[PDB]
Amino acid sequence: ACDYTCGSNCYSSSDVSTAQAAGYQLHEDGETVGSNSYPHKYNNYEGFDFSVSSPYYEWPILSSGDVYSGGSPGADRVVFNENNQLAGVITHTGASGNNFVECT
Ligand SMILES: Nc1nc2c(ncn2[C@@H]2O[C@H](CO)[C@@H](OP(=O)(O)O)[C@H]2O)c(=O)[nH]1
Ligand SMILES: [Ca+2]
Repeated sequence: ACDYTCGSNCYSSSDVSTAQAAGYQLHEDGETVGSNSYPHKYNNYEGFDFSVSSPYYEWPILSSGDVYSGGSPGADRVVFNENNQLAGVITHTGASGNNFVECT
C-alpha cells in the first residue's frame, strides 16, 4: 500500500525521506537545482493545515524513484520546514492550473 498517493503516483515513507533529505541539503547549502531553482519557498496560498511551522520549502519527488537533479519536476512535491520537518506531500494532479492538492 502507498504511504502517499499523488494522482497515480505511489510513495512510501522512504521515498519521501530520501527526497526531503536531498532537498533540505541544498537548502542548508544555499544552492538550487533546475530552471525553477528547487528548493524554493512554498507560500501555502492553498492554505493547507500543516502541523509544523513555516517557512516552508518545496522540492520535487519523482515517480521514477530518482532524486530530482534538473529538467521537468513532474507534478509532485515534498514540503519541509526550516527544521527539516515534513510538512506534507503535495501535487498538481487533480488540481486546476498551477494549484496544488494534498497526496492522500
Ligand atoms: N500554487 C502555489 N505555487 C506556489 C506557492 N509558493 C510558491 N509557489 C510557486 O509558484 C509556481 C506556480 O505554481 C510553482 O511552481 P511549481 O508548482 O510548478 O513547482 C511554486 O513553486 C504556493 O503556495 N502555491
Ligand atoms: Ca518507491
